[PDB]
Amino acid sequence: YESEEQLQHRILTAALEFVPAHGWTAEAIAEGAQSLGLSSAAASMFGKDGSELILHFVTQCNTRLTRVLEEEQKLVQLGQAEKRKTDQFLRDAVETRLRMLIPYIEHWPRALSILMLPHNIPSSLSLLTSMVDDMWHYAGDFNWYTRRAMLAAIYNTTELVMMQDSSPDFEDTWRFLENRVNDAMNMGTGEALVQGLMGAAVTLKNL
Amino acid sequence: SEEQLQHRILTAALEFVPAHGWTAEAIAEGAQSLGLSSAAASMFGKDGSELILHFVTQCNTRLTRVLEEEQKLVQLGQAEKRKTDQFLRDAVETRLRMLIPYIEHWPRALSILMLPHNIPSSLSLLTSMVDDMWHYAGDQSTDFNWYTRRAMLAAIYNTTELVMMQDSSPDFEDTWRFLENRVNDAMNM
Repeated sequence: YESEEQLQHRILTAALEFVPAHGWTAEAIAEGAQSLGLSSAAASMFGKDGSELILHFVTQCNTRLTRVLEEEQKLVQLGQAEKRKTDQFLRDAVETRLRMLIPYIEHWPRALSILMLPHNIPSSLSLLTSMVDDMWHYAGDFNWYTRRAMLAAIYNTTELVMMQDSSPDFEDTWRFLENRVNDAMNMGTGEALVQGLMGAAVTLKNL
Repeated sequence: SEEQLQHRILTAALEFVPAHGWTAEAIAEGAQSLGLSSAAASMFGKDGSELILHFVTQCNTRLTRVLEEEQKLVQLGQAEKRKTDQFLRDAVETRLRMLIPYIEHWPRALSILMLPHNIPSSLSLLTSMVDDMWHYAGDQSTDFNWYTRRAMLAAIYNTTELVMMQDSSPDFEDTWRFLENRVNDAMNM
C-alpha cells in the first residue's frame, strides 16, 4: 500500500504546486494535502514554518542534480562525450542546480532565511555539503576541506546574487558564477554580492 | 622582522577605515601615520582582504580575552555563572559591538570575506571563534554534538551580523532582540 514515509513525500511534492501562491508555508502544505483528497483536518502533520517543505524541495533538487551528473558521466565513459575541464564542469553543475530554483524564485529569498535559522541549519548545511561533495566527485581530479568550502561559497554567493538578478536568462548571475569559479581555480561582481547580502539581511529582518 | 612592521601598518590603517574603507587608501594613510611613504602600501594587496582579515583576527583575540576576564570574575565569586543562552547572547553581542565604528564599510567586508580565495581563512577564523565561545560557555551545559553546536552558533552569529547591517534602532536594540530569538531557537530545537 503506502507507508507514512511515502505519504508525506506525496503531500510535500503536491504542496510545491501551491508554493508560488501561498509561499513556503504550512498553508501550501495544506493545499497540497487537500489536492490529494485529504481532509484539512488530516492536512495537519507538518510545522507551520514550511521548513520541512523547503528541505524536501532541496533534497529533491540535489537528487535531480545527482541524476544529471551521473548521466553526463555515463556519456564520457561511453566515449560519446568529451570530459570537461574542472572549471567548466563546476559552472555547468552550479548553473544546472540554480535553474531548478527559477519556477520558485519569487519566494526563494524567504525560504533561504528559514534555511539559515539555527534549528534548520544542521540539516540545510548537511544537504549543501553533500551536494558539494557530489559535484566534486563527478568533476574528478586543494584538500577536501578547501574544495568543499570554496564550492559551497561559490554556490551560496551566486545564489544570493541570482535573487537580485533581472538580466535576461540571468546572464549576470552566470557571469558572477564564472568570475567566482575562476577566482577559486587561481586563488585570487564585488558590489553585486553586497546587494545580495543586503537582500538577505532584509529578508532575515522580516521575521 | 618584516612581519611585525606589516602588522603595525595594518593596525594603523584601521584608524582610517571609517573614512577610506577596507582599501589600499586606508593602508597608505596608515603607513603615512607611522611616518612611512604611501608606497609601503605596495607591500600589501589592493584587495582589502589582508586588512579585513587582520581586523577579524584582532577582534577574535580581544573576544577571547574578554571571555577570559568574565570567567575569572566567576571564579573569584564576584559574578555567578550565566546560563548558556544568556552567555551566548552576551558573547555574540560583545563580538558584534566591535563592528560598530566600521559598520558603514562592513557589508563590503563581508562580501570580500566570502570570495573563494578568502573563504578558507574566513571560515577558519569563524570556526575558531565559535569553538572558543562554546569553550567559555561550558560544554557541560548542552546536549548537542560538536557539529550542531558549531553550525548553530555560526548561524546565530552570521544572521545577527547581517541583520545588524540594516538596523537603525537606537543602540542596535533590534539586533539584540533578533539575537535573543535566534538563541532561543537553538536552545529549543
